[PDB]
Amino acid sequence: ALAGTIIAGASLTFQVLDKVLEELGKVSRKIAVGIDNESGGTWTALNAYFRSGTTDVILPEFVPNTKALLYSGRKDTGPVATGAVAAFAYYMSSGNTLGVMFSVPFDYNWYSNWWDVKIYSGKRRADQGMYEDLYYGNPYRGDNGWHEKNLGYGLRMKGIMTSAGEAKMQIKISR
Amino acid sequence: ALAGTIIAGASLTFQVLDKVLEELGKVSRKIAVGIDNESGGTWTALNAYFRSGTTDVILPEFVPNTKALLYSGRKDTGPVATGAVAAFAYYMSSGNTLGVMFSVPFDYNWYSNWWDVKIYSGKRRADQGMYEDLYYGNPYRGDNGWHEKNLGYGLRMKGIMTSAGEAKMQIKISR
Amino acid sequence: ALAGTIIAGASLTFQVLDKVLEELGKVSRKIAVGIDNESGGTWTALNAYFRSGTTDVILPEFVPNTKALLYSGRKDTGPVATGAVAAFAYYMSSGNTLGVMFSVPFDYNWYSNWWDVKIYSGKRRADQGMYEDLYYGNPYRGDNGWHEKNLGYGLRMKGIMTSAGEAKMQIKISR
Amino acid sequence: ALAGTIIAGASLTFQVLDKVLEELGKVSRKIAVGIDNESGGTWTALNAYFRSGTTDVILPEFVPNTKALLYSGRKDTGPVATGAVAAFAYYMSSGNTLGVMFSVPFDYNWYSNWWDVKIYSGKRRADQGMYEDLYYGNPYRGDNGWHEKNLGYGLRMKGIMTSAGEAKMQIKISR
Amino acid sequence: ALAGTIIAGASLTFQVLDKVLEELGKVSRKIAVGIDNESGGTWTALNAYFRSGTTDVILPEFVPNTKALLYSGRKDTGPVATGAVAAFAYYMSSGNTLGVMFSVPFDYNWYSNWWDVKIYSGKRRADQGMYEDLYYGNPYRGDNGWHEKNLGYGLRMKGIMTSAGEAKMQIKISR
Amino acid sequence: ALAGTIIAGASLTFQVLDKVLEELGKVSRKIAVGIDNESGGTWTALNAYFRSGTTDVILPEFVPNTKALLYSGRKDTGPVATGAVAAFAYYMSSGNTLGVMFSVPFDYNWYSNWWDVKIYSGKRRADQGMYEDLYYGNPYRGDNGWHEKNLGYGLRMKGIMTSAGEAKMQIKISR
Amino acid sequence: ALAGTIIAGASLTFQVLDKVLEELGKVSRKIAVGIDNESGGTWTALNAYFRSGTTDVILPEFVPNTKALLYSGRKDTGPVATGAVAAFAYYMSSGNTLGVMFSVPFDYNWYSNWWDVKIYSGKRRADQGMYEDLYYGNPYRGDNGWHEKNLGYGLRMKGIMTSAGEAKMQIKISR
Amino acid sequence: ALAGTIIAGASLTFQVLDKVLEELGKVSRKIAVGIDNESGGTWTALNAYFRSGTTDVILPEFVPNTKALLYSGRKDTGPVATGAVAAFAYYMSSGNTLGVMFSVPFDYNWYSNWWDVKIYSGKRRADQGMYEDLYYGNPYRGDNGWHEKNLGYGLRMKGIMTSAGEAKMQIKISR
Ligand SMILES: CC(C)CCC[C@@H](C)[C@H]1CC[C@H]2[C@@H]3CC=C4C[C@@H](O)CC[C@]4(C)[C@H]3CC[C@]12C
Ligand SMILES: CC(C)CCC[C@@H](C)[C@H]1CC[C@H]2[C@@H]3CC=C4C[C@@H](O)CC[C@]4(C)[C@H]3CC[C@]12C
Ligand SMILES: CC(C)CCC[C@@H](C)[C@H]1CC[C@H]2[C@@H]3CC=C4C[C@@H](O)CC[C@]4(C)[C@H]3CC[C@]12C
Ligand SMILES: CC(C)CCC[C@@H](C)[C@H]1CC[C@H]2[C@@H]3CC=C4C[C@@H](O)CC[C@]4(C)[C@H]3CC[C@]12C
Ligand SMILES: CC(C)CCC[C@@H](C)[C@H]1CC[C@H]2[C@@H]3CC=C4C[C@@H](O)CC[C@]4(C)[C@H]3CC[C@]12C
Ligand SMILES: CC(C)CCC[C@@H](C)[C@H]1CC[C@H]2[C@@H]3CC=C4C[C@@H](O)CC[C@]4(C)[C@H]3CC[C@]12C
Repeated sequence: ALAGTIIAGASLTFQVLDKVLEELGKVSRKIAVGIDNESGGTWTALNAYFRSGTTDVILPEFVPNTKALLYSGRKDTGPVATGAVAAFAYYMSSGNTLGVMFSVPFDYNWYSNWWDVKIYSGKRRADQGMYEDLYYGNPYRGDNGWHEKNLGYGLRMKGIMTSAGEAKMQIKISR
Repeated sequence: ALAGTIIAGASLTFQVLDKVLEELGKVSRKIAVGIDNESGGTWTALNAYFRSGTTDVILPEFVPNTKALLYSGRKDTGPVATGAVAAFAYYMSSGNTLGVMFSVPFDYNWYSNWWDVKIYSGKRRADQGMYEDLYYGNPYRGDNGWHEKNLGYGLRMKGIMTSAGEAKMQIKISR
Repeated sequence: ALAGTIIAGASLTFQVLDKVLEELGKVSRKIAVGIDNESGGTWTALNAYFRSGTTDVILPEFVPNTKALLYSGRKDTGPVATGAVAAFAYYMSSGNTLGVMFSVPFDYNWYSNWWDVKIYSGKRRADQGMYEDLYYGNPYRGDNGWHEKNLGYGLRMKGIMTSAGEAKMQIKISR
Repeated sequence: ALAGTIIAGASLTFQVLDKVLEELGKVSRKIAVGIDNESGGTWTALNAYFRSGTTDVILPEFVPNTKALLYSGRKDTGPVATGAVAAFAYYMSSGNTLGVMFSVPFDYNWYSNWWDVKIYSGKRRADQGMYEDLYYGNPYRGDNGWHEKNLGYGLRMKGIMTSAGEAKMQIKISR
Repeated sequence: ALAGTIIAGASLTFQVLDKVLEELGKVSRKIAVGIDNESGGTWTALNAYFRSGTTDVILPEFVPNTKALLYSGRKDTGPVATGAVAAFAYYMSSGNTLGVMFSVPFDYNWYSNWWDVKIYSGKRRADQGMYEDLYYGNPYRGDNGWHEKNLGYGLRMKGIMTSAGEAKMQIKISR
Repeated sequence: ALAGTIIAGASLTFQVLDKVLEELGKVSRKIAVGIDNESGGTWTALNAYFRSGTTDVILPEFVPNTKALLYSGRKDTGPVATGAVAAFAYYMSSGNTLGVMFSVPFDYNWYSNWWDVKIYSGKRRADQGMYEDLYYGNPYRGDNGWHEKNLGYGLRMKGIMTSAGEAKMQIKISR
Repeated sequence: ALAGTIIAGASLTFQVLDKVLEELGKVSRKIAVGIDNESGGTWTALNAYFRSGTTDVILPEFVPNTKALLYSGRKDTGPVATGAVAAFAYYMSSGNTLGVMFSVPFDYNWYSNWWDVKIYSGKRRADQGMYEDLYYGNPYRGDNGWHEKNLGYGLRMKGIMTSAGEAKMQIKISR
Repeated sequence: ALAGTIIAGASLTFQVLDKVLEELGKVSRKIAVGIDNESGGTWTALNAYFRSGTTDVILPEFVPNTKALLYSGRKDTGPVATGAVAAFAYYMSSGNTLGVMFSVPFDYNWYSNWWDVKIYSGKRRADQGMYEDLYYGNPYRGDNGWHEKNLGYGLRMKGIMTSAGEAKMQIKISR
C-alpha cells in the first residue's frame, strides 16, 4: 500500500525534524560585556545595533567615571542558526564616541569570536556601517588573550574576550 | 483497507497538530514598562487600550511627581498568533494627557517592535484612534537605542525600547 | 476485519478526547476583587450569588470604614466551559446595600469581561435578579480603564477591571 | 483471528478503565469547619457521625468559651463516588447539645452543599437520626451567604458555607 | 498463530498484573496512638503484639506520670492485603497491666476500625490471647466518637479513634 | 515465522525480567542499633562479622561508660535475596567480650527478625562461630517486646528489637 | 522477510545492550580514607598510584602532627568493570615512607576488599611494585574489624576498613 | 515491501544515532587550575591558547605576590570527541614569562593527562609553539603525584595534577 508507506515515512520525517529543531533550539550563543570607565568623564549611551541576536536588558543610560558598564547579548530564541553580533556606542564627555563591536557566531566551523573597540570623532550612533568598520577592519580574536592599544585622543584600551559560545568580554578604557 | 489508512493518517495528523499547537503556545511576547515622572505634578491614570494582548496588573491609579510608573503587557494565553500592542493614557496635572504606545508583534519577519510618546490637549482616553495616531505616525523602533524629543508644553521625553520578544521600555518625562 | 478497524478508531477517539478534556481543564478563569471602603461606616456582608463558578474563601463578614475587602472567584474545576460570574451584596451602615457584579466569561469570542457597582435601597440580598440588573443594565467593560460615577446617597465609586481571563478588579467607594 | 481482536479490545478496555479510575480518584470533596463559641461556657465533644467520608483529625475534646473549634472532613480515598457528609455534637455547659450538619456531595448535578445548626435537649449523640433531622428538615444552602437564626435557650447562630467542592464553613454561636 | 496470540495475551496479563500490584501497594493503613498517663505512677513497657502489620518505632520504655505515650503502627510494605492490628501492654506501678488494642483493617467493606482498653491483674504480656480478648469482647468502634468507662482499680479511661485508614487514637487514663 | 515469535517472546521475557529485578532491588532490609553502656568501663571495638549484608559506617572504636553505641547494617545493594545478619564484639574493660547478634532476613515467610546478647570469657572476636552460637542458641525474637536477662559477671541486659524489615534495636547493658 | 526479522532482532539487541550498559554504569565503587598522624612529625605527600580508578581530589600536600589526612578514591566513570585500587605514599619526617594500600574491587564474587599499611626505608614513591608488595603480601581484609600491628621504627598502626562497595577506611599511626 | 523495510531500518538507525550522540555529549572533560605565586612580584596575564576546548572564565588579569591564580578549562559543548588542552602565559615582574600547559584528553585509551611548567626569556605569548614545546618535551603525567623541579632564574616549582577526566591541578611557584 503506497499510502501506508507514505504515512510511515511522514511519521519518521516528523520524528527526525522534531529532534533536529529541538537540537537547534538548544544551541546557546550569548555574551556578557563589562567595560571599566577610567576616562575621566561620564559616558552617555547612544544605542546598540544588533546585526544578530537581541538583548534582555536596556543599554544603561550612563556610565560615570570610575564605574563599570554591564551589558549582555544573546542569539534569537528558537531553532534559528544565528549568533549574537552587535556594535554599541557611548558618547563620551570629551566629545567623541566609543564604539564597541562583538561577534559570537552560530556556526563555529566557518566563523570565530571577534571584538574591537574604536573612537569615532563627534557623536556617532551605532549602525551597520560601524559594525562593518569594526568587524571588517582589524578586530581582535576572542582568543582568551589580553590586548592593548592606544585608542587616541589621550585614551588607551585593554581588554579580553573568551572563545566560548557563552562568551565573556572585559575591557578597561583609560586615560 | 481504506479505513485503516485513514485512521493512521488521522493519528499522524493529530500528533502533528498537537506539536504545532504546543509550539505556538510556547511563543512569548510581553513588555515591561517603566516611566519616570519628573514633570512637576501627579499623573492620574485614564485607561490602557490593548489592540493586542492583555495584562496581569491594573493600570496604577496615580504616578506622583519624582516617582515611577511600573506597567506591563503580554500576549493572549494559548496558541494564538498575536502580540502585545497597546496605548495608555495618563492625565497630567498640567491639564493635558500623556499617551504612550508600544507594539511587540507576534510575527517578527513582517513586523518589528515599535513605541512612541505624545501629549494630547485636555483629557483624552486611549482608544483605537490614539493607537493608530501613534503607530502610523512617526514611532520609534524598539531598536535598543535611546531617543530624545521635545514633547511640547514645556515637556521633553527620553527613552528606549529593546528589540526582544520579551521587551523592556524605559522612559523619562521631564520639564 | 471490521472489529479491528473499530478498535483502532475507538483508540484514536479516546486519545483525542483525552487531549481535548485535558485542554479544557487547563483553561483558567478567575478574579481577585479589592474594594476600599471610605463610606464612613462598617459594611456587613449579606451574600454572594455566583451565576457561574465558585470561590475558595468565605465572603468576609465585615468591612470596617477605611478598610478594604479582599474577595475572589473562579470557574468550576474540570473541563466545564463556564466562567466566574457573580454579584455580591454588602449591607452598609447607612441603611442601603452595595451590590457588585463581575463577569469573567469562558468563551472570549462571544463575551467580554464586565463589571458594575450599584446601591439598592434597604437590605437587599444578591440573587439572579440583582445579577441580571447589573449585567443587562449599563455595566462597565473590563477594559483596563478607570471609571467614575456618583452612586447616589452621597456616595461615589471609582474602579477598574482588567481584560484578562485571570482578572483583577479594584474599586473604591467614597463619600 | 477472534482471539487477537479480543486481546486488542481488552487492552483498549484496560486503558479506558485506568483513565476513568484515575479521574474518579482525582475528584476532591472536603470541608474545613470553624465554630466560634461565645455561649458563655465550655463545650465538650460527644462524637461526629459521618454519613459519607471520614476525617484526618480527632474531634477536639473541648471548646472553651471565647475559643474556636477547628474541624474538617473529606471524602473517602480512591475512585469512590461519595462526598463528605456528617453531623457532629458538642455537649454545652448549659446542659444541651449543639448539633452541626454539613453535606458536600460528590455528584453536583443532583445535589448541592448544605448545612445546618440546631440545639437538642439534654445530652444527645450524633447519629443517622440527627443527620436526617438536620438534612431533611430546613437546612441552609452552602451558597456563599451569611445566615442568622435564633437557636433558642438564649442562643443564636450566624454562619456561612461556601458552594465549592472544597468547602469552608464558618459559624459563630452567641448568647 | 497460536504462539503469537499467547504472547499478546501474556503481555496484556503482565500489564494488568503490574497495575494491580502497584494499586495494592499504594493502599495505606496506619495508626498514630497517643495515651496520656494521669494514673499517678510510671508505666513500664512490656511488649506490643501485632496481629497484622509492624512498626517503625520501638515501644517507648517508660511513660512517667503526667507524660504521654506516642506510638504508631502500619501495614506491611508491599501489595499485601492486611492492615495494622495490635495489642500492647504497659506494666503500671500499681501492679497491674494496661492492655490497649487497635484494629485498622485492610478490607473496609467487611471490617471497620476498632479499639479497646482494659486492665489485667498483675504483669501480663500482650499476645494473641489478649488481642482476641479485646477484639472479640466489647470493643469500641473507631467512629470519631469520645468514649468513657471505669477501668476499675480506681482508674477510668476516656478516648477516641477516627474512622480513617490513616487513623488517630487519643486516650487518657485517669485516677 | 518462528524467528519473529522468538523475538516477540524474548522481548516479553526481557520486560518481565527487568520488572522482577527492579522489584527485587527495591526490597529494603536494614537495622539501626543503639546500645547504652552502663557497665562502669570503656568498651573497645573488636570487629563486626556480617553473615549477610554490609554497613555504611565503621564500628565505633570506643564506647565510654554512660555513653551509647550507634551502629547500623543493611542488605547488599542490588536484586540479591539476602538480609542484614551480623554478630559484633566489644572488649569490655572488665576483661570479657560483649557479643551482639542481629538477623533481619530477606524472606519473611520462612524467617523472622532475631537478636541476642551474650558475654564471652576473655577477648573473643566475632566470627561465624559466634553468630551460630547466638542464632542457633536461644535468641529473642524481634517481636516489639522488651526482654531482660542476667548476662553474668555482674552484668544484666534489657533490650528490644522491632519486627520490621527496617528494624530498630535498643539495648542497655547495666551493672 | 529476512530483513524485517533482522531489524526486529537488532532493535531488541539495542534495547538489551542499552539496559546492560546503564546497569553497569550505575555500579558504585569508592572509598573514603582517614588517617590520623600521631607519629610526632609532619608527613609530606609523594604520590598515589591507582591500579584501578581515579580520584576527585589532590593528594593533600602535608599532614602535620596530630592532624588527619582525608583522601578518597573511586572507580572510573562509565560502564567499565573495574574498582578503586591504589597505594599512596607519604614521606615522614623521621626519614621513612608510609605506604598505604586499599583495594575495592568491582566483581565481588571473585575478590574482596583489602587494605594494608607498611613503612619503607627512605624516600619511596608509590608504584605498581609497592601495590603488589602490599596486596600480595599479608594484607588485612576489609572485614569491618579493627586491626593492630607494630609498624617498626617505633611506630604502630591501628585501623579498620568496611566490607562495602562504598567503603570507609580509618587508620591511626602512633608512636 | 522494500520501502517499508527501509523505513524500519532508518527508524532504528535514527534511534541508535540519537543514543550515541547523547552519550558522546555526556562525556565530561575539564580542569580546575590553582597556582600559588610566591615569586616575589606580580604576574600579568598574557593569554591562554587552547589547543582543545575553551573556558567559561577570563584569564585573571593579575596575580599579586602571595596570592593565587584560579583558572579553568573544559571541552567543547556537544558530541565532539575532544578534550581540554591548553597553554597559558603570565608575564612575571622579573621580566620573564611563566608558561603552563595542561592536557585532559577525550580518548583515554590512547592518551593520558599531562602537564608542565616552564619559564621563557622575556615576554612570550602562549601559542601552538609553546604548547608543542611543553607537551612534546618532558611533561609530567597527571598521575596524582607531587613533582618538584628548579625552574631557573632563581625560581622553583612544586605541583600535582590528578588523573581524572575532571582534573585538578595545583602548582606553587617559589623563589
Ligand atoms: C486535516 C484537518 C484535521 C485540518 C484541520 C485544520 C487545522 C489545521 C486548523 C483548524 C483551526 C486552526 C486554528 C484556528 C485558530 C488559530 C489561532 C491563530 O491565532 C493561530 C492559528 C490557529 C491555532 C489555527 C491553526 C490551524 C488550525 C488548527
Ligand atoms: C468489560 C468489563 C471489563 C467491564 C467491567 C465492569 C467495570 C466497568 C465496573 C466493575 C466494577 C465497577 C466499579 C465498582 C465500584 C465503584 C465505586 C463507586 O463509588 C464508583 C464507581 C466504581 C469505581 C465502579 C466503576 C465501574 C466498574 C469498574
Ligand atoms: C495467568 C497467570 C499469569 C495468573 C497468575 C496468578 C496471579 C493472578 C496471582 C498469583 C500470586 C497472587 C498473589 C499472591 C499474594 C498476594 C498477597 C495478598 O495479600 C494479596 C493478593 C496477592 C498480591 C496475590 C494476587 C494475585 C496473584 C499475583
Ligand atoms: C529464558 C531466560 C532468559 C531465563 C534466564 C534465567 C533468569 C530467570 C535467571 C538467570 C540468573 C538469575 C538470577 C541470579 C542471581 C540472583 C540473585 C539472588 O539473590 C536472587 C535471584 C537472582 C536475581 C536470579 C534471578 C533469576 C535469574 C535472572
Ligand atoms: C550482536 C552485537 C550487537 C554484539 C556486540 C558485542 C557487545 C555485546 C560488546 C562489544 C563491546 C563490549 C564492551 C567493551 C568494553 C566493556 C568495558 C568492560 O569493563 C565491561 C564490559 C564492556 C562494557 C563490554 C560489554 C559488551 C560489549 C558492549
Ligand atoms: C546510515 C547513515 C544514517 C549514517 C550517517 C553517518 C553518521 C554515523 C556520521 C555522520 C556525521 C558523523 C559525526 C560527525 C562529527 C562528529 C564529531 C566528532 O568529534 C565525534 C564524532 C561525530 C559525532 C560523528 C559521528 C558519526 C556521524 C554522526
